[PDB]
Amino acid sequence: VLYVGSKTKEGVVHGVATVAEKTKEQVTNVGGAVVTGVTAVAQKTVEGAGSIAAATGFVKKDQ
Amino acid sequence: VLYVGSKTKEGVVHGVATVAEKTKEQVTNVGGAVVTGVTAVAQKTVEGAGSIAAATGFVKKDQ
Amino acid sequence: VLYVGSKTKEGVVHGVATVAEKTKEQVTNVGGAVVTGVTAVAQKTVEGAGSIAAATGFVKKDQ
Amino acid sequence: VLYVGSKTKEGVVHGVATVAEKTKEQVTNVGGAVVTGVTAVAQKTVEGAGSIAAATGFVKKDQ
Amino acid sequence: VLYVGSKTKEGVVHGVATVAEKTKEQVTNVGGAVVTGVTAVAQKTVEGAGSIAAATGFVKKDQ
Amino acid sequence: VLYVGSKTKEGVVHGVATVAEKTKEQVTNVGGAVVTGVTAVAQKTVEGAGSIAAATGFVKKDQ
Amino acid sequence: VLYVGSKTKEGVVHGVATVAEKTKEQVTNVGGAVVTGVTAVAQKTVEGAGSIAAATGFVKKDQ
Amino acid sequence: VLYVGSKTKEGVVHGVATVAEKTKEQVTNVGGAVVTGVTAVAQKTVEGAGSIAAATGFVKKDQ
Amino acid sequence: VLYVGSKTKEGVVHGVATVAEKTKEQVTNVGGAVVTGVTAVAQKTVEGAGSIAAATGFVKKDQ
Amino acid sequence: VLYVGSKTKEGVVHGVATVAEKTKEQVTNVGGAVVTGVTAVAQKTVEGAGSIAAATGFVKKDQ
Amino acid sequence: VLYVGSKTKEGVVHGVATVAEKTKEQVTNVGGAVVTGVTAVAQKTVEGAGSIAAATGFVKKDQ
Amino acid sequence: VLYVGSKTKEGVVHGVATVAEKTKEQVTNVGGAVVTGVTAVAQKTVEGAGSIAAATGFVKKDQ
Repeated sequence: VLYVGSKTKEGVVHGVATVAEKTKEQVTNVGGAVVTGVTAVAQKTVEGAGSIAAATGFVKKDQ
Repeated sequence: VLYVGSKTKEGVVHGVATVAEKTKEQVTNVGGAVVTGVTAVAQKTVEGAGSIAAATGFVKKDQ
Repeated sequence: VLYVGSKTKEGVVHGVATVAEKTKEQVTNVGGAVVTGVTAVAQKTVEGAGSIAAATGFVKKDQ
Repeated sequence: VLYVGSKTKEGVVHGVATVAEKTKEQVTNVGGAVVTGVTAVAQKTVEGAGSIAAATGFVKKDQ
Repeated sequence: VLYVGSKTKEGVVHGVATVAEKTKEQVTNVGGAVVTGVTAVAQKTVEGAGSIAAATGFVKKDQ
Repeated sequence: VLYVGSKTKEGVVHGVATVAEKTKEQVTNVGGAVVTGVTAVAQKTVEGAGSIAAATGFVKKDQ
Repeated sequence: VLYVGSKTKEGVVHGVATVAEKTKEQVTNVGGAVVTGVTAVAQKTVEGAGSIAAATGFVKKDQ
Repeated sequence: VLYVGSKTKEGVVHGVATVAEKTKEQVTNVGGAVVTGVTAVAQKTVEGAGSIAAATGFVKKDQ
Repeated sequence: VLYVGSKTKEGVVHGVATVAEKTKEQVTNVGGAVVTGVTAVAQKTVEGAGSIAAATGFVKKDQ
Repeated sequence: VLYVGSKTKEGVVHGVATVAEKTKEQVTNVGGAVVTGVTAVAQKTVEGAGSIAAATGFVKKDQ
Repeated sequence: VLYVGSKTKEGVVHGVATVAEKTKEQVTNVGGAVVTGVTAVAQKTVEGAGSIAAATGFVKKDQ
Repeated sequence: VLYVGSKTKEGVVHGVATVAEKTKEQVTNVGGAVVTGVTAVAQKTVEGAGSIAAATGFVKKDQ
């Protein structure tokens, strides 16, 4: 009768409606990174890092 | 009868309606990183970092 | 009667409706990386990193 | 009566409807990597990294 | 009565409907790698890495 | 009455309907690798890496 | 160049989002007529009568 | 160049999102007529009568 | 160049998303007529009457 | 160049997504007539009457 | 160059996705007539009457 | 160059996806007539009446 995990609900998306009417959508980049329009996204992570809609232009490194 | 996790609900999105009417949407970048329009996004993270809509132009490093 | 995992529901997406009417969608990049429009995406990760809609333009490395 | 895994439901997508009416969709890149439009994607990972909609333009390495 | 795996359901996609009406879809790249339109994709991975819709333009290596 | 694997269901896709009406679909690349349109794909992997819809343009190696 | 009907837009509903969270909805009548909850309703009528959400309990007639 | 019907748009519904979460919905009538919950309804009528969500309990007639 | 019907769009429904999560829906009537939940309904009528969601309990007639 | 019917679009439904999760749906009537849940219904009628979701309990007639 | 029927599109349904998850659906009537769940229905009628989802319990007649 | 029927498209259904997961569906009537679940139905009628999903319990007649 310990009930450590008796009911959990974590990282959950439910019941989403979405309408997008777009007469002209233009995404043109140079040298860069564009993220457009994610919907109903739901992750869980135990012991780690999570970047859902991430966008980097440059990543460098030295000694 | 300890009930450590008797009911949890954490990091949850539910019941979302969204309408977007866009006659012209133009996203044109150079050298950079644009994040546009995330919806109904729900993560959980145990022992880590989470940047949902992140955008960097430059990341460098030295000794 | 320990009930360690009596009921879990984690990293779940359910019940999503999506309508997209797009008369012209143009994604033309040079040198870069564009992520467009993910929907109803749900992962779980134990001991690791998860970037769902990630986009990088440059990744470098030195000593 | 330990019930370690009595009921789990993790990394699950269910009940998704999607309509996309696109009169013209043009994705033309040079040198780069474009990810367009994933839907109803659901992974699980034990001890590893998962990038669902990832896109890189350049990956380098040195000593 | 240990019940280690009494009921699990993990990495599952069920009940997806998708309609795509596309009068003209053109994907022409040079030097690069484009991923378009995956649907109802569901993997599981024990002790490994899984990138479902991944796209790289360049992968290099040095000493 | 140990029940280590009493019921598992992992990496499963079931109940998918998909309609695609495409008046003109043109995928012409040079030097690169395009993945278009996978549907109802479900793998499992014990002790290994799985990239379902992967696409690389260049893979190199040095000492 | 008369332009009798150059542009009309009449009886039009567009761009509506609605969320209803109802823990208990009970409609029990005797002898009568209940109309509950219409949304995004738009008619036009030339030479006639239109009652959109109408409800009558009794209608009689004599000589 | 008379342009009697150059552009008309009449009796039109477009771009509607609706979410309804109802834990218990009970409609039990005797002798009567209940209309519940119409959505995105759009008619046109030339020379006639239109009652979209109508509900009558009794209709009688005499000489 | 008369253009009597140059462009008409009348009685049209387009772009509707709807999510209904109902844990218990009970409709039990005696002697009567219940209409529940129509969606995305669009008629046109030239020279006649149109009742889309109509419900009558009794209809009588005499001399 | 009269153009009586140059472009008409009338009585049309297009682009509808619908998700219904119903744990228990019970419709039990006596003596009556229940209409439940029509979706994406679109008729046209020239010189006549159209009742799309109609429901009557009693219809009588005399001299 | 009269163009009486140059382009018509009337009574048309196109692009519909529908998901219905129903754990228990019970329709038990006595003496009556129940219509449940029509989808993507589109008729045209010239000189006549059309009742798509109609339901009557009693129809009588006298002199 | 009269073009009476230059292009017509009337009474047409195209591009429909439908998923129905039903753990228990029970339709048991006495004395009556139940219509359940028609999909993608499209008729045309010139000079006549069309009732697509019709259901009557009793039809009588007198002098």
